[PDB]
Amino acid sequence: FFSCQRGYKGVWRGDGIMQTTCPCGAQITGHVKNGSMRIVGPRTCSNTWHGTFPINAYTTGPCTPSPAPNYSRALWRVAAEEYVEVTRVGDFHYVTGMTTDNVKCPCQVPAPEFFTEVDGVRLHRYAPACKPLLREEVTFLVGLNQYLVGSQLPCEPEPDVAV
Amino acid sequence: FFSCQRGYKGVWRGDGIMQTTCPCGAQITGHVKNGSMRIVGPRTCSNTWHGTFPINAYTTGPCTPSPAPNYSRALWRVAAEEYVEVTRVGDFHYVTGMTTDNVKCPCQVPAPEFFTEVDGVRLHRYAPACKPLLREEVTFLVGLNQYLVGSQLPCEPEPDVAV
Ligand SMILES: [Zn+2]
Ligand SMILES: [Zn+2]
Repeated sequence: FFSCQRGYKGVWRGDGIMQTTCPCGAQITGHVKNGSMRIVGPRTCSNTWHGTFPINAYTTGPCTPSPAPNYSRALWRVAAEEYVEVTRVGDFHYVTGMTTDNVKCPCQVPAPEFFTEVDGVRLHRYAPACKPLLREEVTFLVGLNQYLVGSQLPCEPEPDVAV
Repeated sequence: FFSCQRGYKGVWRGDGIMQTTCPCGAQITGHVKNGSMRIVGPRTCSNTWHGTFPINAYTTGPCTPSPAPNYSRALWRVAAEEYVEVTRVGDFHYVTGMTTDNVKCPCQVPAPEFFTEVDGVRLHRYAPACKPLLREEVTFLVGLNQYLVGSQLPCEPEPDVAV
């Protein structure tokens, strides 16, 4: 079969029993109580050993992923098949990449749970493949304004010169 | 729907037609002439846009991946289902992680093609699931000698500090 999917491990919102299937074919069960998920799976799957849960189109359950705000990068789906990469520096966020040049984009990042992917871990059951990320000489649209790649999001207060 | 696997892109040894399948379901064909690969795949698969080839148990064909030596890290299968992580610094290699404590390991690294994984890109058609990498207070073996995780391979000239 295929290699195992890099699973998610962190706080979950709402309790219950989560179900999913890893690309290696293994079925993984996550019992969520008080925000913590206990993993049950085959010794054959990597997620079992890491105590992680691979979120797929195969994932089932009532609980929701609740990622920590201190990620490095995230994949943000700003259209049905288009993404933008969000790089985090301290309290600020910068659009460091885009699947297409001139993609429209919101002026504020959402909560981590709204990202399709965070530091390599998928969080959504629905995720279109991600075309190559364009990180230079391209721009994104926030309303009617244009911003060169690498620009922090428009509605974010600029970092003062305190160092 | 599963995420696309990160595919290999680089020199191959031996010419012929390579065939494989991405976890996303896409069939991918790689045409190799003079160690170079032309990719034929669906616009729906990430490997198609990157012009990469996902090596799996579903991989078929006469060619062998021929990775570059300037890699940073790599998974080295040193048992049926055990791994050691290799980090490279210049011309030196260090066992920077392991699947289970006290794994017997060779004294020097092989050509990159013998690594199950190189910088997150699978190279082997056969790759058991990799358990969490123990990177602290654990040791590995080389013949009859024990080494603390982090030490460079015994059969390599040990450089001076500050070098
Ligand atoms: Zn698995
Ligand atoms: Zn694919």
